Amino acid sequence: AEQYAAYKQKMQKIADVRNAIAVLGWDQETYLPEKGAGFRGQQITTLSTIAHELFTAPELGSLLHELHHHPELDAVQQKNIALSLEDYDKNKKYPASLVAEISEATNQAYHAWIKARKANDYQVFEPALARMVELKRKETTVLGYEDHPYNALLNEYEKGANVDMLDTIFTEVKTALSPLLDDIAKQTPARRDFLHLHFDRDKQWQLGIDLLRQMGYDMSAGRQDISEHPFTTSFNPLDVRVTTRIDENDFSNMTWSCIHEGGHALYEQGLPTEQYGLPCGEAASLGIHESQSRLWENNVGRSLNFWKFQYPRIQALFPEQLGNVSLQEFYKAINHVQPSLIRTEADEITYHFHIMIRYEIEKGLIDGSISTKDLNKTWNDYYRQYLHVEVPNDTQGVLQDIHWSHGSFGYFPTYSLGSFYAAQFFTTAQKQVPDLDVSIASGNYQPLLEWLRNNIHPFGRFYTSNELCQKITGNPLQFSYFLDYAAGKFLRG
Repeated sequence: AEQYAAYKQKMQKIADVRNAIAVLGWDQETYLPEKGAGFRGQQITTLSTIAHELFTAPELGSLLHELHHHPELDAVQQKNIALSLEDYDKNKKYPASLVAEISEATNQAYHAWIKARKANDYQVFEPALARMVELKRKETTVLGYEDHPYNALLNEYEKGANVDMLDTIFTEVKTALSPLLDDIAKQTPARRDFLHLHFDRDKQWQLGIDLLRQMGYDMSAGRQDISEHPFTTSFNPLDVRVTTRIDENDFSNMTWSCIHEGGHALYEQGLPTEQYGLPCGEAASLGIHESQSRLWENNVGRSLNFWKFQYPRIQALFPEQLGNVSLQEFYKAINHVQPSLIRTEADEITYHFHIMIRYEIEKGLIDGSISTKDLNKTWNDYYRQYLHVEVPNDTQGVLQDIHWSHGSFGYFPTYSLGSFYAAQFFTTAQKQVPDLDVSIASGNYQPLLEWLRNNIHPFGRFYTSNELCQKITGNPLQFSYFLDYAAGKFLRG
């Protein structure tokens, strides 16, 4: 037990540094004075270097290798050791020259992306992106893979993800959601401009706080602040902070941002404090985290049952805006589906075409079948073919998303995975929790939070996303769940 305690001590020290970094980044987004930005960046970099030194330390590797041969340890301890050894060895695969090259190319891509957006011309970004793609292919060979090099990068951002699995899912997205979009486009346009009336900022703020409280967010172990882009950050399970943004002329923004972040935050508040710093105390994956945000935002937060209780309350809050708007009109308006250009603004149906396009492009960039030369034309053709929209300039097209300039290849699919897990989990909860829908329609979200806290939150990384989904639902991830949820909301009135 002495050796396992030394492992825990080392990991908890690393986690202390990483959470200090999180505090500095949270303040950077919320309260940092403008002229302090440079020193704040320097301070984050210094701490990041220290954390990395600690997690690559030879003594930690020797300890992990010793603990791998301890059959005495319990299931959680053994899983912690195994996952931490995987995390540790990943770094040891990379040659130092490749690490330095990736860092230099990421800096160059950051600067080139900024100036490309400001010139509104992808060709400004193109050389940096070509360099990035070359280095990413080298990285696939360093990481190793089977069947397709892109699998090495997919696996980085979602353990287990691969081209076979994702090709199947996205073929289903195409073949099932394209007809659904054709059906939606023939529908009569819905009233909706009431969402762009004036919604008092202080009333919106308190509404979001109230909704988070009702969801189960522990505001003695968290808090909300304003930031430019809503996010959730945890410094430990007892200090999980969310941000939101308020548009006084667009009610669609804050309320659903708050519910979305609430879903992340409830997960983080449910991870065990005794596993702080260890794999079984961390969220299972980006896809599972996204399933929590989407399950609350959409499967709950856009559902008629949720609004049967919440709508009269928000009408009372905003009677000049909503007092002559019916529950059905409001429900239809908050579920407006429309092919559009910007992924971050897309409704929950068309969103997945955005992801599919990025997936196909990344898959071609990494296998060599798609070049970065004239990538804007490729992008625009994909958008016209699948979403029936005509990209008017590059900032509305290939330059919209920052991920590639950060070197984040294999990241985009996790957004869709999150949505599809959310549907599979929520439908399963509706089966397994007897009075779930009635409870939701009566304003009680505790049975749902309890189900999540028994089935997902406390396990950390103990189960992979696949094992988790199979254990809870009796099935691997199946797009059919999302389809039935979406068709049920969009196709029969």
